[PDB]
Amino acid sequence: NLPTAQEVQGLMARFIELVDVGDIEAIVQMYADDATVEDPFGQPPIHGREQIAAFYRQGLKVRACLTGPVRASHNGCGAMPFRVEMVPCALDVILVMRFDEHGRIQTMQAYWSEVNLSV
Amino acid sequence: NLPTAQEVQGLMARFIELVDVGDIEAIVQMYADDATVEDPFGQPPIHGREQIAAFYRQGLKVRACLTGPVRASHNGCGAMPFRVEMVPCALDVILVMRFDEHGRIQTMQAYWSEVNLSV
Repeated sequence: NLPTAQEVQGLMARFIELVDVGDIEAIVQMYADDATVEDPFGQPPIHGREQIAAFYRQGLKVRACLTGPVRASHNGCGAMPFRVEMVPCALDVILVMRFDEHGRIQTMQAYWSEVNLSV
Repeated sequence: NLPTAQEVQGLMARFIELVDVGDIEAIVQMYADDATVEDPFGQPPIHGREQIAAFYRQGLKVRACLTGPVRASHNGCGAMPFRVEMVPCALDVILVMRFDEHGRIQTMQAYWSEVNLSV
């Protein structure tokens, strides 16, 4: 059901793993069929697995890793810091995710902008 | 006015500084007079400087520091990872803040729970 704190840490860390290897399909499957995503938060929310899949396929020679432990709540929520290394540029990002009673991402917000870009 | 990305990084980092030295008053002043706070996110939102002041005075022998750079958006939003060290326990936390046109925290959400506790 709704992921407990420990379960959030697990799903979210796994997410970074998926993004890291670039397994698009596995990514999309982690999301609820109608999940929404704002990455970067504020411009603009995409909806559903088809658009999410297009988004990730669009983004993924890319590597990502946790730069801190996953922070989790008890109401199916979580946040985590991580970094993606593309091109020789690097991007620090923090994601906030809300899971549903099925353990799948309902919403995800990515926080970052040029100020978190390096190279 | 509304803090630009760079300005968010500055205000938020400063916030950690304030929490670190324990300057309660300075903390409260960073918040808007009617700001709300959920720390930990989900149990339950407090409102206004009087309650916020009581909250911080309640929480603050305490030290805190950034464990990663501040992630900022362009719509007055931001998130940052940090750690607080009390008792010999440690707590990893991620905060998300929204600032107003006056550069003061309108809302703040703290993400963490026992799973982020150490000692």
